[PDB]
Amino acid sequence: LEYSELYPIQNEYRMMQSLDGMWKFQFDPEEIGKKSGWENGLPAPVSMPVPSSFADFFTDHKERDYCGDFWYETEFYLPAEWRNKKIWLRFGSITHRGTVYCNGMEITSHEGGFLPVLADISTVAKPGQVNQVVVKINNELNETSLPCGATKILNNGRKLAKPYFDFFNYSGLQRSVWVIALPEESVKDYSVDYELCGTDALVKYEVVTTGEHPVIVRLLDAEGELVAETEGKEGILQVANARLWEVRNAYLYQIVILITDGNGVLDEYREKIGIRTVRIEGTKILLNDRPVYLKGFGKHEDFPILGRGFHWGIVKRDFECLKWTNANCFRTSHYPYAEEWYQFADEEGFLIIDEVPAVGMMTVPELLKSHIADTEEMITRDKNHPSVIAWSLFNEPETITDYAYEYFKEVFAAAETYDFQSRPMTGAFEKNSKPKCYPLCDFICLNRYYGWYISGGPEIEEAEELFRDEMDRWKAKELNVPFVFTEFGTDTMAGLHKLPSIMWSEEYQKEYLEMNFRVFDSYEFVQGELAWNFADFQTTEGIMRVDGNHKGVFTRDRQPKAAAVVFKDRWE
Amino acid sequence: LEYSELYPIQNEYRMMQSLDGMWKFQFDPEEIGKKSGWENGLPAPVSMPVPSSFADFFTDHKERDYCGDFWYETEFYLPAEWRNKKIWLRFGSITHRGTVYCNGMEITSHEGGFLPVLADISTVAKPGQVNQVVVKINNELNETSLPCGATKILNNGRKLAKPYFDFFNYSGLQRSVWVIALPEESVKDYSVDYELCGTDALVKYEVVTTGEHPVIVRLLDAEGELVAETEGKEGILQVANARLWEVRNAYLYQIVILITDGNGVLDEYREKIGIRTVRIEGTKILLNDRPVYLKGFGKHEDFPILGRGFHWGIVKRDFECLKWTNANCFRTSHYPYAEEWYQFADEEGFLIIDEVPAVGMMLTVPELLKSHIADTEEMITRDKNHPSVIAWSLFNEPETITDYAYEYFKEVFAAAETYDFQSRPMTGAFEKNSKPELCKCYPLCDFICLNRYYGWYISGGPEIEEAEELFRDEMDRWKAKELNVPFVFTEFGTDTMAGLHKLPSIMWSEEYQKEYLEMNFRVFDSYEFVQGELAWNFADFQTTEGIMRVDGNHKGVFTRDRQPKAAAVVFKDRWE
Ligand SMILES: O=C(O)[C@H]1O[C@@H](O)[C@H](O)[C@@H](O)[C@@H]1O
Ligand SMILES: O=C(O)[C@H]1O[C@@H](O)[C@H](O)[C@@H](O)[C@@H]1O
Repeated sequence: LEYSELYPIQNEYRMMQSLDGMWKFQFDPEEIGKKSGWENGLPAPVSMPVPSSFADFFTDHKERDYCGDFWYETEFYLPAEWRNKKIWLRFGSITHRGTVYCNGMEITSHEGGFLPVLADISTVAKPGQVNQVVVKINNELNETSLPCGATKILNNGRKLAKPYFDFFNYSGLQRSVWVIALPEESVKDYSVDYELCGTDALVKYEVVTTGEHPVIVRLLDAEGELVAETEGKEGILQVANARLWEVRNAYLYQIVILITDGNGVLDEYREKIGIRTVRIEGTKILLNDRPVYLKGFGKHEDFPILGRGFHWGIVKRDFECLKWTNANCFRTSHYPYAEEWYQFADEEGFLIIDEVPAVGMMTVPELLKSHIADTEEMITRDKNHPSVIAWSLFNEPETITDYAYEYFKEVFAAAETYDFQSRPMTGAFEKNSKPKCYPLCDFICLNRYYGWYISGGPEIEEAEELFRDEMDRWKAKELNVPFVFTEFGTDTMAGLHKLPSIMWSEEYQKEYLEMNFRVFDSYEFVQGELAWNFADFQTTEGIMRVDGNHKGVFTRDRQPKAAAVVFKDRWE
Repeated sequence: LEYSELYPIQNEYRMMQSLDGMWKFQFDPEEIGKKSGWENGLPAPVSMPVPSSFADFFTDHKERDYCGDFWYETEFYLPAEWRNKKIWLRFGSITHRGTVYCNGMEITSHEGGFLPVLADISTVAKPGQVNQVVVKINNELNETSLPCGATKILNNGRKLAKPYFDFFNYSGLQRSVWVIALPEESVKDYSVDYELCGTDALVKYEVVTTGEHPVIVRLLDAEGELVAETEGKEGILQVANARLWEVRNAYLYQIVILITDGNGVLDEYREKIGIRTVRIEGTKILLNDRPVYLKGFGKHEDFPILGRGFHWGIVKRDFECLKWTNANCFRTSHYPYAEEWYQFADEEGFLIIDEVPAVGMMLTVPELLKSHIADTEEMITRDKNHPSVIAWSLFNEPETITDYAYEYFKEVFAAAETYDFQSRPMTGAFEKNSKPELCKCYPLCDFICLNRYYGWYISGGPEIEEAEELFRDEMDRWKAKELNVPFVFTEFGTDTMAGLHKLPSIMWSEEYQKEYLEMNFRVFDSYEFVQGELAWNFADFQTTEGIMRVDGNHKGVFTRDRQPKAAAVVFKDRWE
């Protein structure tokens, strides 16, 4: 990559300044902004919070449902002391695609709405003055970028997003924005990989910098004491009596990467990491050489009013709820999340399956290029989190064809080359993939709705029989790999009670889950269960979605339905 | 004040760095933190978002309901270039009271949970190094600080807050936190006041600095063009063809205050202001010499999970809802809000009644008065230069029928008048016990605000026809007093459970909310001196648990998520 994915920090060498707050904002239905000079300032803006999705602020349909080009602007004072630094704008994300301008000059463009965008403004920045940033954003969906969909044009020219996926097309500047300053020679990337040797551990590393000066790498324990030190852009740190990062029992070391010259340090990057190994062995998922059974949820970045807007408060509430259920895992369905989710998982000892936005899939070569780019960016961003134990490279694509296999072979090969740890890779399969892609997977993830979309309600005993039929077929294949159910659930309206239960009632959600557990527990090779979904979340409106998706175990406001205690008791 | 209330800005002379994020946090039930070195770092912290209220993150009762001492900590890197500046920690608020430590040193303490706390760390700050801030906070309620209440001790030593007010005792670091650097001689305060002269306007000003060097004051229009310039710490800016700040049609100039040192500048402060006048004339409220009728709501700082935690997203949604109802006003019931609420009201042309947290007051009175006056001074000093702020509310439903009460509020109002350069209208909200011929305090008020619940707490439901008669009987009594002042209803409403429908209506149904409002409007419109209506409440909000509160207060016209009940349209159509 032509930029660093490293999370920004502040020290003697690196500065950061938050651009979060109220930005200027303007819709551009006629696509006239660039030919009207909007990159020099918006002519009739309204105010827009950053970070946030723009949609749910407005009180009118057309602004909520806006699809097309729209623009952000803000101004910021740059300290004079940032002169002679490399100065970058860093967006947590820009959803879905955009072009970044600074002081009227085009800096960079990015396609993909759920990973950082870095814009080098070194040559146009004005230290000791007010500076301007303007972003042209587009939120249309197509079949050559992720996540896939279409754009419908109403007769009057108005655009409407048509997702091929079951979540609302939130967009805008949904994550934090910084302006940062780096030394002229800086740490650009690093990778760690772990080996356990009795009570000791090895931390294998590589460092990439923007120069040729020597690198020193130090490892500090949780109290800031030096436990290992070596020299070179590649090396091994030896840790005596290592304190391993364990499930729901984290321990974090701090890696410190220094660039030096003859007169001292040029750059210092530091980050918390956790010493842990992940391996698949037969039908077992091994964490630090011991089997672990995954227990948890698919989530979303979704909250009232803010949409997918990042807030630490949502992180905190959601993790308190996760711990209360006795969960140990979540999947970032269906896109990489804000970096802070992973930082916090590291602290709390949660396991993450990190998922690229490969949802709604079927121009194929262009789509593959986008898919691989998102994969590279995700892995480069997230590889050094101890919480990230697996990559999910798709959710319910087509998989019953020869070509599809060639496509995913390239995606998996790309993931392998970018992950220094070569950790387990997978993807979630829909039922259409009836018992050549699953061999690419290190473990198999199944999304199943036996008892909801298949033989629901009065037919639930038939659903159980059908479910067992399918699992008996998988069993007979004797693949000797772990199976994880990455989705299962029922739409459930809080307060809808019925005796006997009906589809959509709280009681049915409980009975459905009990049935699924009976099936899961009947097969040795099942090694995880992630319920769909942690919480009710927004979707496109329609005849099958009653104010979004209600398969949450929690409400959107993060309160438990009856079924929540079912998970709590089972996972205890 | 021993510090500046001015909102922090960043330029060549002033620096700022946000401390918002995940802080360290620890409860201190045994009150041993200061005995055990916690001011140098918490021994077993958990993570806590800032800004936010702490209560609603947890999944257990005892942490949610925690009452007593609790601590926050974070670390930050201070740029070497800040050396020998005046360096301050600035908390949007610390709820309710607290002591700020920096690098192990006690810096300042503050009582009052809804206004900025400034801590001067100039002598202990470590430029070019990592620094530590630790805050000891307490959220107990008592009768010598605002808002008033009690603290109950359960059998086992556990404390429980017992408010004398109808909102949940949210607390913590609920607003943004900054570390800032100021020049050694700086602009500490300024005040503006306006006079309209035909098509022109005068901006009268005063500037307070921490030194004796010359001051220059400039006014820029919305395009940044210079329209006026004057010299001195006191003066008048003459604005030709002034573009007035109008209700729901804002225009903002930028005031620029410079301290100069002959061949250079020592400090610069800039802030957006709006040229507007507000007066009471007979029974009318005049904005820029024209009558305005107030239309809107009492609000709260309240939102799912975040509690009172500040977020621009809540501001944006709430103002879009306000505009959709055709409102022009809200009251900051029952405490000053985060500064950003006023900044945005300035931009959107909304009128604000700014309210000090004087609720629950019904030998400790002398201390209470001191606290009340202090909060009043801080509120007015912080908020006076917002064009949106057109009135101060100095109480909500205290005792008012005794002579002691009159003497108490005389001193509060006198303090408020001393601190407001504009001498804009001062008021307070009266509950019904302050009967027309019993009340002693209304003469202090520039206009009178009434909270009334005829049709809810009095003769509700089947008796609503009686409620209306009782309401007219009281207003007839006020009318006969011929006070020649405007009356504003600052509260009226019914608890309403979204989705509860009944024909015929019942108390708590959406239909009854509509009928109650219609009855109230008929009464309002029968009296010429009524000059405003602020409904209680904009949105459902959290309260203490109890048999009278079904997951908080449901008198919202909007749900807590910010979606309209049936009655929202009633307001929209009437206020159009
Ligand atoms: O229909 C559903 O609830 C779900 O169906 C699954 O196939 C998708 O993976 C998921 O994102 C949907 O929300
Ligand atoms: O009972 C109520 O709903 C309200 O009563 C009024 O007296 C209070 O001023 C207000 O804060 C309460 O919420």
